[PDB]
Amino acid sequence: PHGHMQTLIFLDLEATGLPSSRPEVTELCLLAVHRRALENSQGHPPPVPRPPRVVDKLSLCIAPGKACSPGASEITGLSKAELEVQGRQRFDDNLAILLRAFLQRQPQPCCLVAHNGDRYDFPLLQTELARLSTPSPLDGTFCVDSIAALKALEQARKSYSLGSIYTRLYWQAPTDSHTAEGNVLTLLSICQWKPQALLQWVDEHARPFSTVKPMYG
Amino acid sequence: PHGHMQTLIFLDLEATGLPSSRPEVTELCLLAVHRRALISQGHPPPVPRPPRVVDKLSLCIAPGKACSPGASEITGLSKAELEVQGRQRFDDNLAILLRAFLQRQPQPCCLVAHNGDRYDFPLLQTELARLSTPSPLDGTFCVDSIAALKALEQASKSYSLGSIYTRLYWQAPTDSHTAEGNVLTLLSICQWKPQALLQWVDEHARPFSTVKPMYGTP
DNA sequence: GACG
DNA sequence: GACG
Ligand SMILES: [Mg+2]
Ligand SMILES: [Mg+2]
Repeated sequence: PHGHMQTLIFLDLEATGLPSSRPEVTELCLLAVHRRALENSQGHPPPVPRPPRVVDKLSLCIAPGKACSPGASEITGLSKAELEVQGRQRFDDNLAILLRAFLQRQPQPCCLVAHNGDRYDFPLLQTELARLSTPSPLDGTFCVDSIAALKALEQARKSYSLGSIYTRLYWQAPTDSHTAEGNVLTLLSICQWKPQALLQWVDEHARPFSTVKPMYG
Repeated sequence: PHGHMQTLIFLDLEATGLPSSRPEVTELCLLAVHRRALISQGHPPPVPRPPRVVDKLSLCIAPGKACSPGASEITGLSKAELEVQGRQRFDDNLAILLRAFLQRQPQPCCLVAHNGDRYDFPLLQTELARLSTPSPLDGTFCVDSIAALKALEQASKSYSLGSIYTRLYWQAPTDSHTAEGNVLTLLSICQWKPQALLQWVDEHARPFSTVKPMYGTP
C-alpha cells in the first residue's frame, strides 16, 4: 500500500472541548516507536506490556485561543488562564519547527496513531496547522485510527473507548486518564497486546495525513 | 544575579560511560517547568505530584562508540540496538529541536541536573561543540542540584540521586534506568522544599557557555 | 563524591 | 460510537 511503516507515532491531544464546539488544542503528546522496538502475549490476563526501551517522547502544554469548556478543564486539569500565566505559547510557527525537527529524527515513513483519531485528533491537528503561514510538517506522514485497528485484532456489542479496551485486555484500570501523555501510554499498551498483528494492520490501513480534512474552518 | 530564571528545565543524560572514558550521549530528557508550578501531609512524606503544566522531551541518541558494559547494564541501551531502530546521532537537527523546545519556554531558562556541574553540563557542551550548528544553549543557564540540595538539607550523608530520594521519601525511585526516570526522581526531590529550592537557584544560576567541555573538541 |  |  504505502510500504511498511518504519515508525509509529502514538499521538493524543487534550483540547478545549468536543468537535461541535470547534475546539483548540491545549496539550499534545507524541511517542515515536520504531517498528523494530515494537515487534520486539502472556496468558490471562496478560501483564501490562512494558513500553519499549527505545522511544522518543514529546509533551507540550499549549495556550488555546479560546477558553476551555468546563467539561474539558475538569477532565484535563488544564485551563486557558493557567497555560498563559505559566507562559505556554500558542500553536505557532515554532511548534511546527519543533514537530518538524522531532519528526525529522524518525525514520520514514512515519504513521501517526490516535484513538478515534479519524474523528478527533487528526482533523483537529489539521485545523490547527492550517492556521499557519509556516508549511505543515506532517504532509509526508501517514495516520490511522487505533479503534479500527483493535476491532480487527479483537475479532481474532463491546465498547471500543480507550479505557474499555485497556481494562478488558489487562483487567486493570488505566494509569492516567487526565493527560495527553497518560492517554498515549494507555494507547501504547493496547497496541502492544498483539504487536505483530497490529503493525500488519497499520501497514494495510496507513493513509496520507495531507488528505485528512480539517475538523473545521 | 542574572535576574529571574523563568523556566527550570530539569535535565538528565544517559551516555556510553563515565568522564574518563570520553563518553557520548545516548539518551536525553528535558522536563521544562515554570517557577509558578511550585504543602505535604503525612509520614513518611508523600512522593509529590509532578505539576500539571509541563513540557517534556525525551530522545534516544545513537553514539559513535560502544556503550561500556556498565552504561549498558544501567540503562539497557546499546549502540547496536539504538542503531537497529535507526536512532540518529547528536546532530544539527537535534540542536534545532532543542532550540525550538527551549524557544517555547519563558526566558530566561535554567537547566538543573544532578551532578551537572561535573557531568551533564560539560558533556552537553562537548556534544554541541562537535557540529556545524551554533549551540542552542549559548543563551541558557545551569545549576547543579547536588550543591542546591546540600544547602537546603543543611538548614533543617550521600548525595547520589537515589540516596536523597529514598531518604526524603522512603521509597526507591520509580525508574533509574532511563533519562526521564532520573529527571522525574530529580523533579520530586526538588519539590521537597520548592520555595527554598527556587530561592536557592536564582541566587546561583550561571552561564552554560562558560561551561567547559568535558573533553574533546576533536 | 558522583556522574554512565 | 467516541473524542475533550
Ligand atoms: Mg484522546
Ligand atoms: Mg544523571
